[PDB]
Amino acid sequence: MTEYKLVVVGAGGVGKSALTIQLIQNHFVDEYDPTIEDSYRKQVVIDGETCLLDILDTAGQEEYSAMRDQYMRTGEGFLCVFAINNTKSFEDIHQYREQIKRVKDSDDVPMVLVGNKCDLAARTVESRQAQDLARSYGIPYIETSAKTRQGVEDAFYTLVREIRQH
Ligand SMILES: Nc1nc2c(ncn2[C@@H]2O[C@H](COP(=O)(O)OP(=O)(O)NP(=O)(O)O)[C@@H](O)[C@H]2O)c(=O)[nH]1
Ligand SMILES: [Ca+2]
Ligand SMILES: [Ca+2]
Ligand SMILES: [Mg+2]
Ligand SMILES: [Mg+2]
Repeated sequence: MTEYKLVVVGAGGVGKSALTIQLIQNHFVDEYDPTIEDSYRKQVVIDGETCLLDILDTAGQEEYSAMRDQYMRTGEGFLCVFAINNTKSFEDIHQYREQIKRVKDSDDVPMVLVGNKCDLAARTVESRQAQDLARSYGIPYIETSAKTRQGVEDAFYTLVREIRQH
């Protein structure tokens, strides 16, 4: 019936769960409960097509990342998330993309680079820097706030649109 399997990856605390929950459930999770591996499913219309989104929300914490690779293996597209006030999370993106390519055994995997927490003012990653990283990967860069919902739908729907280009 047209199902897209989306996987959200990135460092601990960047807002993977908050983004996914904002998308699927329309509220902001203020507290920080580290994730192991969670999944969500939602039927949505995207560009006139009724489809099923299966979204896997993965662990960013090393301690909780036990079998992440096995969950990533099934994904059709990946949201690579960093936080714009967390320079290390941005620098980590390289490692997530490499892990994705490893598990998919391919150098051509649909992805979108996401800079989250754009509502926050302690920015240490400038838009241009992230744009350049995404350009080097040949993927879109989109900024989001799980708190205000800005860009949230756009990031996930953009990933669906990347998968359709595959
Ligand atoms: N201001 C603001 N806070 C955010 C945003 N997204 C997430 N947060 C906050 O950041 C914290 C971590 O969010 P969370 O979604 O749990 O991060 P995670 O990437 O899923 N963590 P983990 O990898 O451990 O599962 C929470 O306190 C959450 O409210 C955002 O866009 N803006
Ligand atoms: Ca809340
Ligand atoms: Ca492999
Ligand atoms: Mg989480
Ligand atoms: Mg700088």
